[PDB]
Order: sequence, then structure tokens, then C-alpha cells
Amino acid sequence: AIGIGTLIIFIAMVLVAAVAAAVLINTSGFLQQKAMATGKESTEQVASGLLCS
Amino acid sequence: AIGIGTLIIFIAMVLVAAVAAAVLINTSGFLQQKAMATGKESTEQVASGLQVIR
Repeated sequence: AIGIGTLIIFIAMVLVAAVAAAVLINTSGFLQQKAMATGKESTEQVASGLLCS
Repeated sequence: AIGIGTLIIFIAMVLVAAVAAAVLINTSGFLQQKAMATGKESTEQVASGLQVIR
């Protein structure tokens, strides 16, 4: 009797961990974009300019 | 299930990192004005004066 249930709830544990992992993976992706963008943009700003002759 | 907590603590971690970032942005603002003014003022001081002709 006991065995049956153990299997079923095991399935849920798997799926719930999977769903949580998805958040972390995705979010890391979402941040990767903006992280890079900010650095490149900021550098180009500080480095560039014009000078009156 | 372990996943549940992992989610919840992430929410916290983000929020704390936000607050930490904020103080630097704010402080940089405060310092900006104070610095700029100090330079301007000091410059005008050295540059200016009067001379007795006769």
C-alpha cells in the first residue's frame, strides 16, 4: 500500500525543482543582456568627445 | 519540496542587492554637486582682485 504513494509524490518533487530551476536559468539570461549593454555603453560615453581647435 | 524555498530566498537576494546599489547612486548624486561647486568657487577666488592705480 505504502509503496504506491511514495512513487507519486516523488514525481511532484522532481517537477517542482524543475520549475524553480527554470526561474533561475531564465532570470540569469534576462540579466546577461543588460549587464553587458550597460558596460559597453558607459565606456563609449566616457571615452568619446570632440575638441575645439 | 526544496524548490519552494530557493525561489523565495532569490526574491530577497535581489531586493537586498537593489538597496545596496541605491545608496551608491544616491551618494554619487550628493557628492556631484559638492565637488562641482568647490571647484568653481575656488577658481573664481584665485582669478579675481583689485589694483590701486593712484
